[PDB]
Amino acid sequence: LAFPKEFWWGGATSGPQSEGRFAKQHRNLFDYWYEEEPDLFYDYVGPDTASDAYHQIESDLTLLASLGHNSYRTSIQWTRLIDDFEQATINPDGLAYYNRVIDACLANGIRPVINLHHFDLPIALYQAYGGWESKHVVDLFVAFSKVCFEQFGDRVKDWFVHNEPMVVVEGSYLMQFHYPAIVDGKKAVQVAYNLALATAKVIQAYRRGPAELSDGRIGTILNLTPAYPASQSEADMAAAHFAELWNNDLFMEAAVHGKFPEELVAVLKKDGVLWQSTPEELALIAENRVDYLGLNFYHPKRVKAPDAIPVISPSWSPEWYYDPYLMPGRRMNVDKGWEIYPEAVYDIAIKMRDHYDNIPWFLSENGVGISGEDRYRDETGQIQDDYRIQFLKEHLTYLHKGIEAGSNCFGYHVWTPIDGWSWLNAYKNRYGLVENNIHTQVRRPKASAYWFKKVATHNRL
Repeated sequence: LAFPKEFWWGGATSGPQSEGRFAKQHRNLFDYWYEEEPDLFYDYVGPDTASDAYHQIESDLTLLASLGHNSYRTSIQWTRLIDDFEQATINPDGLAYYNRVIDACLANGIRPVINLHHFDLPIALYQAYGGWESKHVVDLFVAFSKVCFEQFGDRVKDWFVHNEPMVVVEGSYLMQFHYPAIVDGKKAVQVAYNLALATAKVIQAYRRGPAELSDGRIGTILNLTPAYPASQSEADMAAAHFAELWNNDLFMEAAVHGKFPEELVAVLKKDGVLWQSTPEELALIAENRVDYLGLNFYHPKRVKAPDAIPVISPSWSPEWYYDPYLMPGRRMNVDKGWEIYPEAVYDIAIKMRDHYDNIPWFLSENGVGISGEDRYRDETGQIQDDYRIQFLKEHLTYLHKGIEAGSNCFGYHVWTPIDGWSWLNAYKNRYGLVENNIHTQVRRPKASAYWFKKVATHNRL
C-alpha cells in the first residue's frame, strides 16, 4: 500500500492547546473560562502551562523530524500576536514566538502548516461586541490575518482560516461546551454566517498581498463525516439529509462553491432564523474560494427521524429535524463514548470526489483518545498503544482506498503529536503519538510514534 509523492505526514495541534499562557498578552475565551470556573476542567488543569510548547517548540520539532514527520500544523493565537485589536498592532514578543515556530519547522525540514483560529476568540472581543456575532469583529479578525500574511507569508505557504467553525457555532451558541455556552439558535445561525464571511474576507485579503507572500495556498478546516440514516425509510432519510445540510454542507458549499445551500436557507427562513446578509457580502463569498481543504474525522455520526416533534421550542436547533441513533453491534471507544467506523473515511473521500469538484484536500485530523495510558507501559516505561496503531492503520487503509479511487487527497495528519490539552477534558484522554507528563513536561514517544515513523519515512503501509 503506497501513497502519492509529496504526501504530508505529521500531526496537528493548536496554539491554545500546546503553548501555555506564558507571556501571552490577552485571554482567549477558554483562558477566561478557566479563570472563572476551573471546576469545569478535568482535574482542574487549565491552559496556563498546557503542553509547554511556548518553551519546547524547537526541541519538539527536532523530535518530530527524527520520527519522520515532514509537516506540522498548529495555530497562531490572536491573543498572543496582537496588542491592540482595533488597529491590529503587533506585540513584539508574540511576533518573535511565532517566528521561532516557523523557522524551527524549516530548520528541521518540516513544512509549516498554519491555522488562524482554533476556538480562541479574545474574551475582550466577546465582551465589547458579542464576538463572532459581530461583523466588526470579523473585520478585526481580517486585520489580524493580514499581519500574519505580512510577517509569515515569506516562509509559510499553507494557510487555514478556521479549525471547524461549526464546532464554534455549536459549542458557543447551541450545546454549551464553549464559552459563553448559551442556547440561542438565532445567534448560532448568524455566527455560522459570519464565520463563513470571515473565511471569504480572509481569503480575499491573503490573495491581495504582493507576489512573494501570496504564492501559497489558503483554505479552511471542515468536517464531512456522513450522517448515516438508521434505515432507508423516508423519514430516517430526510433526517440524515438535514443533518448533513447543517453539519457538513453549510460550510462546505461556502468554501468550495461560493454559495450557501438553498435547501438549508429555505428551512432557516421558514423558521425565522435566517442570517442578515448583504448582496455585497454574498459576492465576496462567491469570489473567494479555497485553494484546498482539511477535513477532520474522529467518529461517524448516525441519525434517525426524531422520536418527538415539539410544538414550541425555547430555542431553534438543527436537532429538531433528527435524533442520534446507536447501531447495535458497532465498535466503540468507551473513554469517549464514540463509535469507531473507519469506512467513513472512504465515504468522505468519495464525497469530495463527486460533490466538491475533487479539489485537493487532506485529512487534517485523525486520532483516538484513551484515558489511562499508564496501564499500557511495558517494563521499559514506554506506552504500548497497540489500540492507537490499529485505529490509525485502519483509517489510513480506507484513506488509501479513497485515493486509489480517484480522490484528490494529498495528506494525513494525526491528532496529535504530543499529548495536548483538550479543553474541558484537559488531559483526561490522551491522543498523542508522544506521551507528555503534565507535571515535568518531559515528552516520551509511544509505540504508535515508531509505527508512524516507519509509515511516514517509506511513504506506505
